[PDB]
Amino acid sequence: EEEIAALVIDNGSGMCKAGFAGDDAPRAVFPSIVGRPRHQGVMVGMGQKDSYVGDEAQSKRGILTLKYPIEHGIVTNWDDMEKIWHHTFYNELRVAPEEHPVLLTEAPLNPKANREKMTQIMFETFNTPAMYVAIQAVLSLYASGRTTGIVMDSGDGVTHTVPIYEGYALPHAILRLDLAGRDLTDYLMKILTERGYSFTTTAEREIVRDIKEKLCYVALDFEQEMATAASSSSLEKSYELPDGQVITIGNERFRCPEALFQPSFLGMESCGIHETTFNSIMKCDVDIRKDLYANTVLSGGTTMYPGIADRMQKEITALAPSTMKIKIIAPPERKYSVWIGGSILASLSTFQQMWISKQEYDESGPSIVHRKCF
Amino acid sequence: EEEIAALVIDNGSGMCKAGFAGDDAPRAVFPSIVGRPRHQGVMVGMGQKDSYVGDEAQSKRGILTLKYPIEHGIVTNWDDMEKIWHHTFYNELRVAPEEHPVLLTEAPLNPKANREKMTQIMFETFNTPAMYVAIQAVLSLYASGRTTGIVMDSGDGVTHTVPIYEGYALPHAILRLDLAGRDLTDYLMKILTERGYSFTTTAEREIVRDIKEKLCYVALDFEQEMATAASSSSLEKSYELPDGQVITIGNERFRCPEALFQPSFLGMESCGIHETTFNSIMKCDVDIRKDLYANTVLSGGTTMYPGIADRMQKEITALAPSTMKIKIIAPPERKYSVWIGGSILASLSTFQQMWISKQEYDESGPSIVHRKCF
Amino acid sequence: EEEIAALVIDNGSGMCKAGFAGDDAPRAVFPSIVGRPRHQGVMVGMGQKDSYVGDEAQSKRGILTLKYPIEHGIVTNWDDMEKIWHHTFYNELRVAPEEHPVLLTEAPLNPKANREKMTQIMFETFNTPAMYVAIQAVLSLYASGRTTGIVMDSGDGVTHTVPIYEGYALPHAILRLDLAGRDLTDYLMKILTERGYSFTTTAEREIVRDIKEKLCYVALDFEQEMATAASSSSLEKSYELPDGQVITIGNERFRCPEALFQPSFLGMESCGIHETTFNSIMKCDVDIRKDLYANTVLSGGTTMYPGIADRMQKEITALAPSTMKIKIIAPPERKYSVWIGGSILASLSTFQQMWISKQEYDESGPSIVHRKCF
Ligand SMILES: Nc1ncnc2c1ncn2[C@@H]1O[C@H](COP(=O)(O)OP(=O)(O)O)[C@@H](O)[C@H]1O
Ligand SMILES: Nc1ncnc2c1ncn2[C@@H]1O[C@H](COP(=O)(O)OP(=O)(O)O)[C@@H](O)[C@H]1O
Ligand SMILES: Nc1ncnc2c1ncn2[C@@H]1O[C@H](COP(=O)(O)OP(=O)(O)O)[C@@H](O)[C@H]1O
Ligand SMILES: [Mg+2]
Ligand SMILES: [Mg+2]
Ligand SMILES: [Mg+2]
Repeated sequence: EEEIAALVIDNGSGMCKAGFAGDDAPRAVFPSIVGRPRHQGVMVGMGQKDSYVGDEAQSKRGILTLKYPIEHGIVTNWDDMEKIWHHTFYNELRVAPEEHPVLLTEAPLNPKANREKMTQIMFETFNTPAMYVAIQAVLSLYASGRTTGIVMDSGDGVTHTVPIYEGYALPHAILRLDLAGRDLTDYLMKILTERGYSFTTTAEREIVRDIKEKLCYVALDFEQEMATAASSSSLEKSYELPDGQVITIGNERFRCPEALFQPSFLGMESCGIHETTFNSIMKCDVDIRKDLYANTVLSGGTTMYPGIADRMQKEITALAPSTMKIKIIAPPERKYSVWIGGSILASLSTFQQMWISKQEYDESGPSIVHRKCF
Repeated sequence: EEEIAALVIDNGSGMCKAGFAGDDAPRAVFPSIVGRPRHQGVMVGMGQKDSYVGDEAQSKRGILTLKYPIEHGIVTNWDDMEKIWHHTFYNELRVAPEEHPVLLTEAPLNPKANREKMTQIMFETFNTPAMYVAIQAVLSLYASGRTTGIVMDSGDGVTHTVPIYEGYALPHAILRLDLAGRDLTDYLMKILTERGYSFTTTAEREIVRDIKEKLCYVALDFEQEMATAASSSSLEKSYELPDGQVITIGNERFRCPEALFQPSFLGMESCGIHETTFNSIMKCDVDIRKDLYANTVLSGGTTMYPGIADRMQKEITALAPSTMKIKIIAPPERKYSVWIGGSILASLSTFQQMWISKQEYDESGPSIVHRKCF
Repeated sequence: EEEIAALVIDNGSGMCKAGFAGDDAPRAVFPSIVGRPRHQGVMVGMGQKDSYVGDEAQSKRGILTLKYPIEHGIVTNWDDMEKIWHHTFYNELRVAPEEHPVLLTEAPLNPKANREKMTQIMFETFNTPAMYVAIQAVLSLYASGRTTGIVMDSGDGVTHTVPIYEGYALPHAILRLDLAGRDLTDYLMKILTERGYSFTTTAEREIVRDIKEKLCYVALDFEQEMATAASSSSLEKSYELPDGQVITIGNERFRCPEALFQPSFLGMESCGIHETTFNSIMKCDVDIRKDLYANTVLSGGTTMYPGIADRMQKEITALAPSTMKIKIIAPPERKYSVWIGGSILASLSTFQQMWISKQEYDESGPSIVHRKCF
């Protein structure tokens, strides 16, 4: 075949988004979880299967304890990650990685060890001709088809912010904020408890993740919505648990995402996301700011909440000079923006020379990741 | 021969159900009773036979006092148990236990001593190559051919409840309730006495056991049926005693099994069986409950009463979320479910390595029962 | 009189600890139990007394079914709670609550409804000039006379963990773990059953509570002590039941409290208490940790077991940086720490303005609990 295709994998914590480069959507997207049988089984002709990976784990949740191998964009446990990748290639895609160059995503400002060790695995686990490790934000910017913008990247892992102008990139200006979907989830299960509902275990932690993925939304003004919580009508929603129990969540709903804008709720000093965006833009040269204000791109799973764009717009506009208009461009399909970006990058002809080649690695070692790529 | 066959014995109190592993029904099933001649005989060329075991005792009831060696899943008297096993092997099956591995059932949450001492006997009474001691509920779940369910196991011994999901098993969730066929019998002979019929002795205690095994049934609503007892037509039934006396039992019929649902009748606080099932399910992880509500399996002799399934369905449905449908799967042939399960387990190839070997016992002692098996 | 005194009540589940503020020990401490006559009485000139409350119930146990009105720091049944309070004021203290401000304790992360409804009662049941509802852990910290520490609060209700620095308090860092004395009791009665002793009913459930309150102790290494259970000498203890029966409990003794450190025994994923302490401390700012490691305060009834402090010390030290010394301060008289703390708080002059006044409640409603107090 010509070009051999190429493989693309986005692993921020939470989800693996994988598929062939050269396609508009990934084939396989499943949770990055390694569940292990915590309870000793007593039958015969079970499994045994030491552990389960991917949406298999979601299916068989109750038995397993689930461990997310990636936290804050850092891989805690490598064998687990390897297992997840194994599952992606063999269980879903059904590819021999020897037959494809593979692109990995990775978060900014992230420890060297992850990049280096990541590459070490790809070469000395799944024998592969070539690979590349790329910054998440840039990829989403490509996916949006814009050359310039400040990409607000918040996955389940961590939140990141990379201003870009006319390609280029500003290292000093790049900002990385420790908040995530996962931290919102931890907050949310906390806030439920004041209602009586107690979710103590990893299994049901994912149930609240599911709740947040739909029920929660961001206030266009927090205090107003909280005021109107007095007369509860629309702000309460019934949710059905798999157990059959019913949950009813009022104001607690929208204050969950509020945390992004008020990390004091979580107890961290680190400024809210909008202020971090200012922190990034303000670090940039005076000249370019005009378009960064106007070209803010949101990406990642934890920007999905309804109404986030609007709130960011209102806050940024409030803070900034009203001399210039602040457009925020947040597409739907943002969740997959990183992966799409990866697809487009591996599809690019010129890119086909920038790969880290197996050969190059074998001569020069794992450390070469930083040398060559950003 | 290949595989040597294998032997299976279910001893919850009341009945020994024994036969070859690898068959759909046991060969021998007889009451676990050791009758002793209480009255001194005066002839010559009698017996003497110090005692009788098995349905022999049933045949010659009047003379004997019967002693059930097992109470509440605990063996009161070991020599008696040994005698019963003796009878099973030599009198019915006609096997040398040296030539067969033997599987025993045993109830959950049961004293260690019973398992340990059980094994001690099997090795140092009937010399046997290998043996295993297995939980009653699991076996019935196998017999039902389902991988998941909450098995309500009530024999004559005691009642037990073990939720199982996808194999696995939840120790904390396992529930054991002190009610049984035998307690119903004791209640029943009490309740007859208000009608005039007085059954004071072990002999006729078994007569009432027999009555209960047919005449009694469970109300689909207790109070309604008791109300309709005013106009007695169908609720009375004539029963014939072996004496030739006739008994006529009305409302007293169905309130006997009612006890399972209202142990206040018996004077115990311990919740009714349906509530115990909820106690089990509620102990389990939120995720799996959906299928446990739907997969409740009834086993054991004292689930045989007509209408039990329906009542359990109505009560559980009433208590639970009506968001999810509560199927109860109670097969006919449930009585033998444990033994069938044993047959299927010993038939399994892989199981053939999990046996407790004679050798292993000889090195490691009797205590190894818990170490190896559940 | 000057200052009017003030009243203090600690209701975690299990025990009501009440007395006058301004004294070093409470006057009345009795079990929070509402026993009801389950068996219909037949004499004349009984009672009748629909139910019994407090150590009255302990005295007349056999007849009654006992219901603990508080579970997991949540009041299940309000009328019952009201009855208990009734008993405290009128039966023991002999006070008119109109003549005293009353302080109530309450657990962290606890449902709003409990605080709100609690206040609703205090104003509109026992007419009272003022009241306050206060977090359990803080009170114990006061009682210990330290300004800073991480208070490990485990009562019979639930276990809680609140780090405090120089006063202040860290909401995100506060942890609440569902284990308790009551869960240990449930575990314990389970574990006895393997020895033959079967305790099926609420009455004798309290007998095992009593056993645990003395016989049980925590291993300084679990596996070592369990190993030494082979040669049983000191690890067995005779206990006398009220029935006159004698119980003899070996290794089963110390594995009961082991559960706090290995909740897998109970079947919960939720980490052990020491790990929860780390979970709390790790959530806190890097700066303060040094003193939190050194200032851990244990409170509540279910820290009473001999050897808990030592085990916590060994585990925390093992997990933490050995760069800094980990003192754990666990006073004897810890059981009453919450109540003492309450005494000291109501004794404080400045506190006398922070009360929730009857007047304020009447204008503003019950919801004001959260508005004013923590
Ligand atoms: N539909 C949704 N609405 C709101 N939040 C969502 C939704 N889907 C996912 N999330 C949140 O975003 C997270 C997924 O982020 P993801 O894009 O997988 O990050 P990454 O690409 O870095 O792995 C989830 O864990 C969840 O908290
Ligand atoms: N046909 C029947 N109808 C109703 N109840 C029955 C019937 N047969 C047996 N029982 C009750 O169930 C008991 C038998 O239980 P069994 O299955 O032998 O328990 P286990 O398997 O634990 O020994 C009897 O003692 C009797 O009380
Ligand atoms: N002397 C003791 N030794 C060991 N455990 C005890 C002792 N006394 C009480 N306990 C355990 O602690 C519980 C009492 O906790 P308590 O302090 O009343 O909690 P709270 O203050 O939240 O009500 C009892 O139910 C028992 O399990
Ligand atoms: Mg991402
Ligand atoms: Mg049985
Ligand atoms: Mg307490």
